[PDB]
Amino acid sequence: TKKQEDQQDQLLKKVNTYIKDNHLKAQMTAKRDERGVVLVLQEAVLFDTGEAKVLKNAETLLHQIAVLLQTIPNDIQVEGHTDSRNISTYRYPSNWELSAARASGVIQYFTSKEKLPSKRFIAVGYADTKPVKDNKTNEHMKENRRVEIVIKK
Amino acid sequence: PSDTKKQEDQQDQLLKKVNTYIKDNHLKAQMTAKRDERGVVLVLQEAVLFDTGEAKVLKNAETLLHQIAVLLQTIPNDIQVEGHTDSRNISTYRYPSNWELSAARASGVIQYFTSKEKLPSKRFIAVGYADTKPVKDNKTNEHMKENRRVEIVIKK
Repeated sequence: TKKQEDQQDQLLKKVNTYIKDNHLKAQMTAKRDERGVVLVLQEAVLFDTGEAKVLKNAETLLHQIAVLLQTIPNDIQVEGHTDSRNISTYRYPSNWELSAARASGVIQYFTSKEKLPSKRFIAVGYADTKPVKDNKTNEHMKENRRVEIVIKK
Repeated sequence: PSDTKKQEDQQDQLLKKVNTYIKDNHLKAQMTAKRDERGVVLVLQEAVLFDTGEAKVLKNAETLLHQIAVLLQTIPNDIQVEGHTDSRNISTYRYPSNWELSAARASGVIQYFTSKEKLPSKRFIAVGYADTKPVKDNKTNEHMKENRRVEIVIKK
């Protein structure tokens, strides 16, 4: 356990150096928690509101993330999170479906376009069950709309 | 030493209760149960829940899902619903890939549980595995059929 704090710090340092070197600080942030090292991407850099298709302009960002993931062996868990708003549609009848569609759409890009191996990935949808703070203000809901790319321990 | 055995014995009792529930309610043709390192797992082949390539829960399945919700109501565990496909690459306009179909199927089950059966949202996690976790492999049509499934994981 004492040596796995060192390797988690090494990885977080490597990810933060990659973000610096590639000038990605406005598009993503990285952190460390019990899951491992986590890249957080706000909804606006990947999708339109209430949609789960990866925007053409997000492809460069996901490519740069793929380049990083290609150099490490860890399994990758992509989590989708929504705010608590009801923006239901025919394609996404609830936040469960929307959050799971966003996670799986990111993974579809990583595996089908960037050719990272499917076996490294798990798609996870949390709907609105894991807010950053809450959904009591517009700013709090906006930060709840995110994808988290978890570089698993 | 007795702690490993204690936890494993408790998991044995949980699986026994689930199997007895399946038996007593005459559900053997629709679902099976097993356990592994994740916990105790209910397995539902896709045809008891969905039509082919779709993630809309069938009206037929509402009775089965209600009986499962009654079971889930009696235990406190977190519930992880996993969607699985076989390895055959099919797309569609709404589900461009097995990743999206598998996650939409897990999501659709949870949405039924939380909207229609009123189980609390915070108990659930939706998981999509595409074809990465076969029951055994994809070497035969019958193995591919059993791979198209939803697993409801009663987490440890």
